[PDB]
Amino acid sequence: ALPSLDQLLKEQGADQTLTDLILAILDRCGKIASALQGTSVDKVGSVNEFGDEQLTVDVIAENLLRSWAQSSEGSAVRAVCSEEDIHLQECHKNGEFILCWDPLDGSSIIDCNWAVGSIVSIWRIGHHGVQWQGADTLIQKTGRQQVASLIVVYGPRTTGVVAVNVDAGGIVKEGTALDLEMKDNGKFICRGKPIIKPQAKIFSPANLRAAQDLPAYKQLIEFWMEKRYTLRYTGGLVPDVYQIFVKQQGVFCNPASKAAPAKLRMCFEVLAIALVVEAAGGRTSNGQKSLLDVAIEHMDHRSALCCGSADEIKRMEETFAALS
Amino acid sequence: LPSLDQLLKEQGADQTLTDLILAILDRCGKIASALQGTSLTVDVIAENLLRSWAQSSEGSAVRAVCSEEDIHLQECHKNGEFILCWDPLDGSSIIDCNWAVGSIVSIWRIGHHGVQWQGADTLIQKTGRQQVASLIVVYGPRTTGVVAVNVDAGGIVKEGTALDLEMKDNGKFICRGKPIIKPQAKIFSPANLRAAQDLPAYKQLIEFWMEKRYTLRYTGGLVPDVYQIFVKQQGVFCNPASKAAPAKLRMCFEVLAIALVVEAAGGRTSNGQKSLLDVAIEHMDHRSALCCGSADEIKRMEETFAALSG
Repeated sequence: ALPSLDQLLKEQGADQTLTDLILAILDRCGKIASALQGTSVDKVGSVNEFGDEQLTVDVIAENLLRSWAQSSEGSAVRAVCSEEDIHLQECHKNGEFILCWDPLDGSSIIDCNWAVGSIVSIWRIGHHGVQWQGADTLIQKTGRQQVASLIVVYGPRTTGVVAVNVDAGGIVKEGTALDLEMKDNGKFICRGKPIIKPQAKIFSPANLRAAQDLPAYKQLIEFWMEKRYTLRYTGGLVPDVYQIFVKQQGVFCNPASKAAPAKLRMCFEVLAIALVVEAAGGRTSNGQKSLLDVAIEHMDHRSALCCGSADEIKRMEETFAALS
Repeated sequence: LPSLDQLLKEQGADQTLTDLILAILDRCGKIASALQGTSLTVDVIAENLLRSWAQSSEGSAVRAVCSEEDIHLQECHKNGEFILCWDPLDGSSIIDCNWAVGSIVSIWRIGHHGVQWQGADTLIQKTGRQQVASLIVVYGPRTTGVVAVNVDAGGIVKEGTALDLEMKDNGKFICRGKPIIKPQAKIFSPANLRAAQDLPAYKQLIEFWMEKRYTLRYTGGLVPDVYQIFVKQQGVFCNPASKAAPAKLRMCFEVLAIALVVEAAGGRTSNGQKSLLDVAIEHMDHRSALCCGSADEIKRMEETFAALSG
């Protein structure tokens, strides 16, 4: 859409305060894009929970977002937390927003120079029943209580998706997700409003090993191959779901099995993704319900996530129910 | 740290080949910029950057060129030495998704490895062992690549001579290491997956990789899909041919260049029966299966394709 991103966000119901916050966050993501382009792969000397060597770029990315939140330019931010420190850290006593982010997602593929990304979940005190309660402010909240979310993909260019959720009843309307592109001067524009079609041609099977002790997942994967669906799976969560918006079709799956439990984080990855997906008319599921309606049990809460084309999310639930 | 100029010379390149590689890499730098500041489509912009350079006085060392867009060998400079065959911008089905994409360049040299100028048919019946060099470039958050030089008599590629590259100031690259692809793999990257549906051996190999919990990494972009093998120093990429899903990868523009860099890093390559460096070019549009990476998985693939042939 040719109108400015500022105008489009306001048309989606964001006030100037939320609009400015989103634009400021995107600007920090633009700075992460620059850091990635000029920083070599240099190990810090410590592996993450998956065993992936953390790089200097991960710390730089975290610091770019955290330093901004703590600065006077981030005065609207009450508190933040991240995958590297999951506990709320106060930034500004009079700020309104709580931010939960994954500063640089794709630790197993960043060295390969594959596309990676960032994820930001945005909550607002006094909105959707979210009141400041210190450290446990987000406990028992659901994704439907976020006021906005966004993902940013760092590839040959910088792109992303953002959605606003300001309806008092939490109604998320199809066609409210905004596809973004950063101009090389750092300014973001909106290229369109993606609508994820109910039918899919692409499949993206994450946590593939779970199929070995989860028959339903093994059978869905076999089915997708038998029907000649196109395989597209980079191992980076943000790029793997961003493709669904661009192609306006596709299914991403990351189910949980006894042997291969869910590793995706509710607060730093899943809830943000669920909002942008459902704003584009896609469906999400943990096998039972939408990821906008699953309460946060703890800040480290992990969850399965399947998302994308409605018919495939339904096929997944039906197949998991039938087998068995 | 040693310059790329120094490193290329260490691998056997003379100043002329060194300068050619640096010029090609510089043009790839400009393709990186085109991708960063553009939305003519970028694949057309990339083709034009390489073509215009080759045709200019700056490209005087280039005798002739051809590409995916125009596979016919076209003479640029009568006194040039090199023949270039390139894939300007590869990854058409994923570029819109802002996923990593790449370029591939195969380099031949008149008077070297028995390649003499024969006009349009200069490369007919030539094999990949007759290339003097090749390179791949990956456009992602950074711009990286791999280059190998093949200047020893007989064209028998030495392990540990591939140079992993990273761009700093636009168009200028440094070497980030000399990858050695281990014989054992953890990652599998199954291209042309639909071929498995009428190629039992491929289906069974994929099932095996899944059952043994190999890690799936498959972007759909040829260049990034093979580049990971160099970075991780392990992995297997497969793009086989079946009757219903034939080989689409082009020998002259994709396959031979990749085969040289992989073998220079100690990996193996195969079309199901032999190295892609030993398959004669039958036609400029010649297509071929390509499997490459960790030696043990290439061995597994060849043995399975034989046993489960149907």
